[PDB]
Amino acid sequence: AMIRKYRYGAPFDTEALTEKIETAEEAFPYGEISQKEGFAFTYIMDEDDIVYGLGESNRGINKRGYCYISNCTDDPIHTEDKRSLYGAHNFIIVSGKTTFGLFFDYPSKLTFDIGYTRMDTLKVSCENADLDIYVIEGENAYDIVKQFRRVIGRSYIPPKFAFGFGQSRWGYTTKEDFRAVAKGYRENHIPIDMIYMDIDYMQDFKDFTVNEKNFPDFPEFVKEMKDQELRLIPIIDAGVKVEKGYEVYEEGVKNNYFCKREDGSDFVAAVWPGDTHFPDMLNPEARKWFGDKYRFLIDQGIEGFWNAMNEPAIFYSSEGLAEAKEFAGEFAKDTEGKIHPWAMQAKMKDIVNSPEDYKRFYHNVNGKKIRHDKVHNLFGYNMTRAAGEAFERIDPEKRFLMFSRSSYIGMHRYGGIWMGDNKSWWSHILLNLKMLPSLNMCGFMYTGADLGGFGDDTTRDLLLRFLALGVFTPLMRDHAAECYQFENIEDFRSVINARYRLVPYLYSEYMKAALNDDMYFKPLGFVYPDDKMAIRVEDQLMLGNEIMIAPVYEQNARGRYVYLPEEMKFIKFMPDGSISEEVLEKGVHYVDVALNEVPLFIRSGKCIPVAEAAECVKDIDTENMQLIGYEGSSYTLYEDDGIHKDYDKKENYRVLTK
Amino acid sequence: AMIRKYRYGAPFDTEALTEKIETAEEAFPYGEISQKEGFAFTYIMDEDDIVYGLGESNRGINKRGYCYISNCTDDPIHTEDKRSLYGAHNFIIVSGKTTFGLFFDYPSKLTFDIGYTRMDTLKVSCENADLDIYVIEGENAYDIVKQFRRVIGRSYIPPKFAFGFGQSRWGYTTKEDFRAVAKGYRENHIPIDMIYMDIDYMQDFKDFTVNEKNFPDFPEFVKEMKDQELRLIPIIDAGVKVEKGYEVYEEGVKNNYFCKREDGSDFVAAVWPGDTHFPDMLNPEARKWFGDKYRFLIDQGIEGFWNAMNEPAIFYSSEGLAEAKEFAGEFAKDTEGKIHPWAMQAKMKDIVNSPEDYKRFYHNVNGKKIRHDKVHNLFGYNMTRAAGEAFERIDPEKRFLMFSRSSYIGMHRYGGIWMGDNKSWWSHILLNLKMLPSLNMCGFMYTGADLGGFGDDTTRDLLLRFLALGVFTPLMRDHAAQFENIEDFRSVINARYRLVPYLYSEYMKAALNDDMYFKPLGFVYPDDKMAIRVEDQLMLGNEIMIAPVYEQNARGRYVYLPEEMKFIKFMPDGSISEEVLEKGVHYVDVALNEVPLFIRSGKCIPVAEAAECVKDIDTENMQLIGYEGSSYTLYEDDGIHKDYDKKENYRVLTK
Repeated sequence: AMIRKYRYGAPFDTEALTEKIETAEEAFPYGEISQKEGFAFTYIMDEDDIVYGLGESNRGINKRGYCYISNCTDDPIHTEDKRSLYGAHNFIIVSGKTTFGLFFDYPSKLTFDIGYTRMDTLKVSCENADLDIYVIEGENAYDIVKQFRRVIGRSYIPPKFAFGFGQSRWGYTTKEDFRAVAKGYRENHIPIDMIYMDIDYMQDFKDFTVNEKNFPDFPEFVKEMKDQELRLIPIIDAGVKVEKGYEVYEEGVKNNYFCKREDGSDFVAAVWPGDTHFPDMLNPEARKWFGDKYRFLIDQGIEGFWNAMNEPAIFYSSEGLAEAKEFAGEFAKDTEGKIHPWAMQAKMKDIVNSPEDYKRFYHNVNGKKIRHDKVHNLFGYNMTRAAGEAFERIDPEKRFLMFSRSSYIGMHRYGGIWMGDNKSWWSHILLNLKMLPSLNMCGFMYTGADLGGFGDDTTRDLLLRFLALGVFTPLMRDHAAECYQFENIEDFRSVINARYRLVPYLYSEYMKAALNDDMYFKPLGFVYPDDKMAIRVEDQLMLGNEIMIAPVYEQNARGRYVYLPEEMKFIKFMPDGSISEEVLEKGVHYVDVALNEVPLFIRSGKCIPVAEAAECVKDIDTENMQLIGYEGSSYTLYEDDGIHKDYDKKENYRVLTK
Repeated sequence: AMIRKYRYGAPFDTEALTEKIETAEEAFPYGEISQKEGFAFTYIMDEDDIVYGLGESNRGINKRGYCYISNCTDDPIHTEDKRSLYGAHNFIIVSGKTTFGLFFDYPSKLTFDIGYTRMDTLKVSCENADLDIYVIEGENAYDIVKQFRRVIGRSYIPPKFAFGFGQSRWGYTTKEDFRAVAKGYRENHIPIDMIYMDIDYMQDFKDFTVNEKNFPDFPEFVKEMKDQELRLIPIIDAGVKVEKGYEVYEEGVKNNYFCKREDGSDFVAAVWPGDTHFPDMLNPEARKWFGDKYRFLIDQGIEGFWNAMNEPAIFYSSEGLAEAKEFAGEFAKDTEGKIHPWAMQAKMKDIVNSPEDYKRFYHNVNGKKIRHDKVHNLFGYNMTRAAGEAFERIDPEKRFLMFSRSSYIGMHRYGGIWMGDNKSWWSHILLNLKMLPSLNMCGFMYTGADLGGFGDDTTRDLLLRFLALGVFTPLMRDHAAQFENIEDFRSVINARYRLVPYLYSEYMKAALNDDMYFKPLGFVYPDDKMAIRVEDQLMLGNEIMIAPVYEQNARGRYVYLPEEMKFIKFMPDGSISEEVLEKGVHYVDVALNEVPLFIRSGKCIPVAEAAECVKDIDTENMQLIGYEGSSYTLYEDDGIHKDYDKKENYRVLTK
């Protein structure tokens, strides 16, 4: 009925959809198809149309006016003109006079030209006609989203402590390092629940090993942190150090579980341990094997993991180094002057994340050898899928905090996503704002962002406004790839206290959203669809059905412009400890927000619950909460033990009335 | 008692300011000075303090919360993290309770840590304690600016044709290309006045030559273009090609006009020609010899020039090239994996615009041999000085278009400044927006910006906004390194010409008054606590305020009106929409091909009819938009010469 599936060629099953829709046999109902140059789709948009989605992808919530290319890559520099971020979320709503949604179930290089070559023209293409095209009717954009949400399955749900706050640096290497963070926060009284561990804890960066020199009794140290409510969340990477003696290597080579070269040799890429191998994350039997190895950490009392470099990030193949060194040879000996620097420098960038490497290894998918580039956008998803499915087999009752980098629709069921990295800019505060609804639409709701940072290119004031946004993002971490190493820490504790008074509500909204296949964040145009101003707004988000966030994202700003499409109450989490309220009429306002003040808006006839600031998710008292909002309203607070897969019950639901 | 200079060590003479100020002998008034390591000045600033200044530098009108190093550099990428752009404009003003401006006259690397390390702390340090620090006192920040403007000497003025539109493409080579552009604009009646020639117009990139093959009768072709009111504005690079029998190479080598190595021989840098030398621009005689060279073109019909790669940019030195080749051949023989591919890649970056190479050559300042690094930030300035002084020595009564990349305060008296990288970002409309007040504080009034472009990445919408901004900027040009619905491009270029006479009058009034074109809102309305923080809007003249749209697919934008104002829009049909708005916050619809501006309580402005070149503009009978009963004093002159100080030049108009 409401969704149809138009199939071309022999599509590779991506297990995106948990609903098996059958192959509709009529002509494609929107625009022209052309298989002239591979495969192409061509909708002519009405001037008034808004394009929604593509999950994690550049630019605005309304995507018109630029190209975007589904292809999972590691740029570290996320500039206004890059075509490919980390995820490949192939789902867009054309919302205007004529309205529909289109998931493009394709695992390779998909190019979306949304009014870039020609401003009324929408053109999606790819090199091969082997893909499924799901077409989704609807009353409006939101409705189309909640349809798609139903068929991609339920979105992954995190343990409650994952809604706590989290610290990390890419440099912490000893017991002494982590201990400082602890001392740091706990002594100065800054709420925290998780500390992140980065590659340096690993035995020469080997996967599933801990440093035996700085961590001789690691499970004992894990207790020492857990005892203070400080769950360590270690990193895991796609590459496996080639090393004689090392088990994970030896088993992966013995048993044919690595991605191979065409002749059959285990392929070598080069990462943090240098010479790596990759798990063939599309061989179910290798997926199982890898997933199962996390048991080595879980057993030491680890309750959470994150995946990085699952693009897969390659620094250089064994092949690319050999041509590189050739060309440097030829360059060093040229005296006639015909190999200029820029071409030597260009071959250097060429060997990084090389399109020519991704055609040099293969996945063994139940009988078939399939060259990676054909299934490139599937590796991170399947790596994340290998972990989640191992959590079910290893401890089925308990939820683990899992979140990865590279992504694909279908992944949303096994962990979250962290929105990106590597420079500390103000434009990112807003770049990360506009990614959320799109991530929501494609089922990624447990997301959050990171402030890379060329040195300490991270100024006190950036960090505050940044944390101000994070307060609302289900994932909220500080990871320098501290609050207590600045001036006026009382300013940080305030922003972080605000997080913890909202943990009971934000969880309730996340849990409710996930269980019902609905949206945690929404653009304004989902909630106020018949207001032509509202629909064009790009820097304020609706969360659940109760509130509206408009973070400050300008440097040195002392407050920002807002439009309210209905009466709202203007709340400010104050440093002093109090909560200011002010009733604002529908429309255009300027609102004074201070670096140390965390802002939000309660809608007319609504209320949220607000706890007393606490120092960890365990010690939050969710009994006698104060009800902020409007003087009649009632709110439905979802709340569980927060550790187990136990969601359907009636004890969770509880109706609070202001 | 209004300005003081404090001298430390033995400060190089940079010819920044035209006024002599006597060395002061009392204490340093603000913060602390320290010679402990190099030189350092440290100020603890109030929570409310706004900091203005630094002309062409990063981020906002308020500098606070970041770091800025004056080190004229050529970076393709201009992201928020960059510390060095192209200018070395070392003027700052603290605007709070206590209020005072500083000019740090020092010619080398000068780091402004303006609340980046600690929020309360403004620290300004440098490596050799040999500099003048000028303190300007004053009531508002604005007076402190109007005072700095007096002592740095009057700004450059371009001929009036500069106030039209310019089109350009790097890669134009042949007559046929140019002819096309002429035809394009002229048959489709889009207004234009200048067609830029990038380095492809030369003969194997040789400074001061023309491609004898592509242009056999050059002055006749310059004449072809000028008869369509189209001045050619050719480019000139700092580097002079190394070539046997090359006329400017020959002269340069003989009588010792290039920068030399320490070993005593002429220093070699690779640029577009490959192996070049650098005219020693701090040496007064090479400046005369070099500047006089412009005569070549000026004698063919050319009436404006533009200088680039004048930091000076170095792709690599002969020394670098050898040390890199050295490293590769090792990388090439490594198997033990000790030389990593990122060391290789990193070594290749470093030999471009290299620190080591900037101290590899020297200058001959009147017989003293200074090492370039000690004065890096003046090179630009002086190359630009050389052509403008030459100009005075050819025809002191004719203005020549002149603009440069690099600069140091002082250059503002000689030409203007153009900003832009090779990228087309929405973020750059606001970046350039923010940049203009600050350049106007440092004398640089004739500035404009570029969508220097990643080539294909300029959409119709981004371009149409960029120009809508460029309408107001004195340099308006479309130089990308044909796009659909030409009828929207022309509407915007019309809005420009209709405003050319006001824009020009309000410009001339400023130039001659040691005053400001673009002012920040905090400068016109210093007691509005709200105004002093607006950054995305500007106060052109004393009549209007610009506030352009810089967000994609936006169909309007917020504004703050510090007082009551007329909301003027320049409609494509050619009409002008008009609406009164009260003091306070406002959303306003601005469609893609719409050009907006606000006119102030009891002010009005002159609006000409549509024209195609600046020459054919009916200024004698113009309409007045604005408020009934108000008066605008209009400046006009012949636009070509230096008959400024005349009272017939002004004419009061009344709406």
